[PDB]
Amino acid sequence: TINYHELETSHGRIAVRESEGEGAPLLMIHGNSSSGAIFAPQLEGEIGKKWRVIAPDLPGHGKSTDAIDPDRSYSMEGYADAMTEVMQQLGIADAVVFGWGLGGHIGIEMIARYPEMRGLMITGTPPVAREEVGQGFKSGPDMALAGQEIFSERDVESYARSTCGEPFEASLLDIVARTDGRARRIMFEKFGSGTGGNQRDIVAEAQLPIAVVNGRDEPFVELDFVSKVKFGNLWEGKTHVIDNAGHAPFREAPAEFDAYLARFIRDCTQLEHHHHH
Ligand SMILES: CCCCCC(=O)N[C@H]1CCOC1=O
Repeated sequence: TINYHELETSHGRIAVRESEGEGAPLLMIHGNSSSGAIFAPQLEGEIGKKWRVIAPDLPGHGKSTDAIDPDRSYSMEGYADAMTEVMQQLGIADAVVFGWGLGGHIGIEMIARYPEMRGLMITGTPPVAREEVGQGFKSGPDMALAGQEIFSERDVESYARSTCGEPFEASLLDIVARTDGRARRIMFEKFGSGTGGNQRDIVAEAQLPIAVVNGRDEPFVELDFVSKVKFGNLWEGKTHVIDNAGHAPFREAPAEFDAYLARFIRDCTQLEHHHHH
């Protein structure tokens, strides 16, 4: 019952999946070398049955084309531009946004570009200034692949297994193998070059509700660091941790993840929130 269609955008042709839900819209943004197909549990499950879930593929990812201009598109801020253009074409100005990994960093960059965003949930994403990368992320061989252009077959498998967690499915290899490797290299370099907004300052100053939900056994993100990040309006007043999940709780522990996501959507769309400045 998923509505699949493609949009011609200034970045290239962007693939979009939409759930059947009549309720408030939720944009879900996938991570590095993934695709919106990863959000099957939300798209096809109870979240997507109630709310209008939109899960696009970033340029260079999934069923989208490679970027027309990699130098423009393949960066946290460039992806944020692309997603903002997608939402404009879909006529949706006030989505709640969920971002996974790279997708969470993209969501942070979207705050300035998508002013009627009703909330942002980030999973697998430490808001960090460029000089804080070592504090926010755990060092390791799979983390090292995040910025590597060319993946071998073994790289594809290792990266898919670590980023997606249990259960591994063969379809994941196809998603990761497709990714335009230039996107990994350029996005990583540009983060290091400080090309976009300072994410630490952005989340500290943002007035919209920001929710933080992670798997307890995160292999990429330093949860203690994340629990100390200053947020302007931290949803439910703390960062949340789900047992028996790692980098991808939305698929590893869907029931528990969906409880948080559903409640966040309810809060962001049913309660008053004020911008005092
Ligand atoms: C340069 C900092 C890391 C960039 C963000 C990133 O690539 N995060 C990956 C890690 C696992 O899944 C992702 O999307």
